[PDB]
Amino acid sequence: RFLKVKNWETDVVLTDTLHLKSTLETGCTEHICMGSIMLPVRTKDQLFPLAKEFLDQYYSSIKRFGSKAHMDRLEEVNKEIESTSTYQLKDTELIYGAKHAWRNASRCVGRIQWSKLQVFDARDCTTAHGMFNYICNHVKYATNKGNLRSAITIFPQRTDGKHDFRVWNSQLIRYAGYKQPDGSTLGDPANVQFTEICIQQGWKAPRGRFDVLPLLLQANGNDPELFQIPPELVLEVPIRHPKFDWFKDLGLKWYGLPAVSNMLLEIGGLEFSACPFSGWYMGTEIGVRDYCDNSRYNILEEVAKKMDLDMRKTSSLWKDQALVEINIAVLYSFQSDKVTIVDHHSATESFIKHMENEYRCRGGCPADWVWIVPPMSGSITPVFHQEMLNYRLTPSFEYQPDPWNTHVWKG
Amino acid sequence: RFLKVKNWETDVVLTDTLHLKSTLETGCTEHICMGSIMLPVRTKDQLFPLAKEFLDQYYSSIKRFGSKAHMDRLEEVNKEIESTSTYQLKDTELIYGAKHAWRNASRCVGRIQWSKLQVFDARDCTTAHGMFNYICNHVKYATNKGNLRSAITIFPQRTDGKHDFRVWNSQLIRYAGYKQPDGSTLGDPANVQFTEICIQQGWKAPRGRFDVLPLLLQANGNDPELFQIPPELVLEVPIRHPKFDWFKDLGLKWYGLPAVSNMLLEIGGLEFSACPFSGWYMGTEIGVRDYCDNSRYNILEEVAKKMDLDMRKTSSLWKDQALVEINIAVLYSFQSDKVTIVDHHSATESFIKHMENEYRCRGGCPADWVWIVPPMSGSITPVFHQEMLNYRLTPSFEYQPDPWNTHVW
Ligand code: HEM
Ligand code: HEM
Ligand SMILES: Cc1cc(N)nc2cc(-c3cccc(CN)c3)ccc12
Ligand SMILES: Cc1cc(N)nc2cc(-c3cccc(CN)c3)ccc12
Ligand SMILES: C[C@H](O)[C@H](O)[C@H]1CNc2nc(N)[nH]c(=O)c2N1
Ligand SMILES: C[C@H](O)[C@H](O)[C@H]1CNc2nc(N)[nH]c(=O)c2N1
Ligand SMILES: [Zn+2]
Repeated sequence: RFLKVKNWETDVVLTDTLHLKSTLETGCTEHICMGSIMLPVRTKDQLFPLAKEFLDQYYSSIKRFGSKAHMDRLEEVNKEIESTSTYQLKDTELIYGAKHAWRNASRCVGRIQWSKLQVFDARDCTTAHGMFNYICNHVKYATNKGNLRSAITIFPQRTDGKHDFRVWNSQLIRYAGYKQPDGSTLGDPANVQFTEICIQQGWKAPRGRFDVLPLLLQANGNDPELFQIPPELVLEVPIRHPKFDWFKDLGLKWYGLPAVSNMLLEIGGLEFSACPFSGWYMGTEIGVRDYCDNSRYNILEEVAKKMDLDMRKTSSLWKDQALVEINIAVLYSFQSDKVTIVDHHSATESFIKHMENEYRCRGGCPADWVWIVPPMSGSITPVFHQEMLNYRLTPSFEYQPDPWNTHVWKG
Repeated sequence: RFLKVKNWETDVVLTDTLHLKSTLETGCTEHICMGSIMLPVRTKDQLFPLAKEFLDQYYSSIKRFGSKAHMDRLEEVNKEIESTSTYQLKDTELIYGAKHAWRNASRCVGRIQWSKLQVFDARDCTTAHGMFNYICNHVKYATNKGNLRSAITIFPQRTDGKHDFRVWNSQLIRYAGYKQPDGSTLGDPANVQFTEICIQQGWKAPRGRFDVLPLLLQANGNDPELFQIPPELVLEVPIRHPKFDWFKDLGLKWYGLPAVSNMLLEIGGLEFSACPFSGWYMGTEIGVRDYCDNSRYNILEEVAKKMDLDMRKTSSLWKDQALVEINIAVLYSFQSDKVTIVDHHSATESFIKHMENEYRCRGGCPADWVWIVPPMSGSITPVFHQEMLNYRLTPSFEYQPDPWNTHVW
């Protein structure tokens, strides 16, 4: 069965046959759309079908479907599952898996780059210290002195769920958030809960507005451990504005490497609960959400005041004005420092091309409009007028609960 | 299955039970979300359950559920259907139905005003001339000298689909769009085809940029007829900037009255194919969309030019910067001329409050995040961080094929 999408700006129509390869669920029914809901111990019984399905895909990609290489591998994985109740991925399989997880990530506007992922196999890792080492090397390789490279580091898969590897940080690099007694927050309000855990685990907090958080790392289901990323490895960019000289004086800076570390990579039924991945920022991620969200740094007012804007009535659109300037600054700062960044116009344009290419050579592209459209200036980017189909494919990146809610403490 | 929705900016959690009443379908499945798809004659037997459902909710709303009055009406409507193969709404049911179609319009951010709708019963209308009269009265009432008032005018219901009443215009008031020989487009590009149908029907185009289109009204499924709205009933706002003097020299204005006229209102199974309805603009509808969309006025570049912005790279965000100025101007102009308008911050804030109210007194509120989020400055408006459930309630407004595709000419 065919399914069609239309770009209402360009009248381009595309046909999705790939959605038929969709196994998982969306959360939607024929009577309800959960399209804007943020978030809507595995046995051998259901594992070999998930395995066979991955392997069939894999050997399809390398044009070896039904080959003896394919059949032997199936057999090999089978016997390993019925015997060991799990199985191991070959290096080739793991690399394929990681890339396609990204390719399948329907909420990711940056997926034009998916084929060029640097996959670091950390499956031999056994301790937090070993995790720390793998992560430093990720950060150094990915950062590349400001010339960012996509990378992911994959730690051992979950086994009985009692011996999980986890990076407790939501991102490898993020700034601390401190709740002051007076209710105000110093630092990043997003990170207050995690900051408190760190401090409790014995982190000595400098208590500044831009303190890089320590890595909190859990190996083999053991209590997590604190590590300080070496500062020379953390590339940061002071934020200034090209026309507004007082902007530097707001004292803002941001780190260069977006590296997400709390999601779960699923490949052929295997769950990799620690799998930090990194790319480079779209400017609005910092300038709109990080700085201007009401529940974050919320410097909109500060910027608006220094712009001497009419902050009395909202109909002056002073919020809108300040927001644009702040995003102008983020881009400007990053570009001046030769630190890789992409603006939301370039990135949405790229994604549209990616998406078309994907419909043509893959039969579709899962995409979550709610998430793909930029958090500012939506309709003047080309994805706003673009119809999209959302559906779940595997391999995939999944959400998982914060470890401090599920972890059994050793002591 | 008594679903929850979280606001991630406030942690407010609302419990939706209203969705379980939903009748129609979303277009989604467990395997695919179609939440970003623009667009996913009844028998004797289809019609009566539809009627009963409507009447049940009507008599529940007036706290006379299961009453003599209720049962009588149910009986009365039932009999009228069995014999006449349709039925007629009581005035009181007509008003309720209309008000609730707007209430249930999941894509509408302006629904906090839903119960203050002025309903105009035009079910006695028989001709296009009559339609023109009803529509002129609607426009004059709704406009109210700049102090806009919500209204709907309801023309006779469908019968056998051969005698449909239809307003061929998408909106009562819209600027013409002309295809220049050199290639591009003069006026309003969205209105290019309709502008031609009008000419192709005998309209004499002034071929200016802001030519108010004529009405093309169709009564009882006859050939449609051209009528010109008296210019004095069409309130327009000249667009100037509070800061930039050169702005007025762009020569821009917009009309005050948004009045959508191509949708179908469904109540208790009956189909009102002609039901123009109107309120007042959210600023972005004009400034973000009507002015700056590529397939529209696309004046962005021109504005940015006069602003002397670096239009060389996208990363200067000149489009964004200009976009914001244009929208400051629209609001400034409308407010200056005392023509009702709401900014996208105010309206979204109102909608959250409306959501609050609906979960509290109704148990929920169907909403389409994709359309409720304003086309600019999304995440700094409160609806962005607001989870919303989308489902189809009735009575409702629905899309319908453009008449020229259908009409037996
Ligand atoms: C290299 C340039 C990249 C850019 C510019 C980019 C951009 C983005 C943006 C803007 C979002 C929306 C998140 C938000 O706004 O809060 C997103 C989501 C996401 N990205 Fe990408 N990304 C890039 C690379 C990657 C890589 C390398 C991976 C993994 C290998 C990845 C995986 C994901 C996933 C899984 C999500 C959504 C998570 C979910 O489903 O909730 N991205 N990306
Ligand atoms: C009074 C002030 C009102 C405001 C500010 C308002 C605002 C809006 C906006 C911004 C949209 C998005 C459409 C677009 O962006 O092109 C919309 C859609 C819509 N409006 Fe409202 N509106 C108002 C009154 C009304 C009234 C009086 C009705 C009918 C009685 C109505 C019915 C609808 C419907 C049915 C849709 C979407 C149709 C669909 O579901 O596809 N609105 N409105
Ligand atoms: C790799 C990469 C690059 C980039 N530029 N942005 C990203 C954003 C996410 C993300 C996913 C879900 C929720 C959130 C909320 N902070 C962020 C994941 C990976 C990303
Ligand atoms: C009454 C009212 C006031 C207002 N301010 N905006 C409105 C927008 C629509 C609308 C609905 C679907 C599609 C489109 C695209 N032309 C527009 C309908 C009624 C409206
Ligand atoms: C493709 C997409 O669904 C389409 O452009 C929609 C998206 N959201 C919208 N939202 C509003 N308010 N108005 C619109 O016309 C649209 N267009
Ligand atoms: C409630 C809503 O689903 C939530 O705020 C989503 C909406 N769309 C988003 N889109 C992006 N890119 N990033 C986000 O964090 C969100 N948040
Ligand atoms: Zn859906």
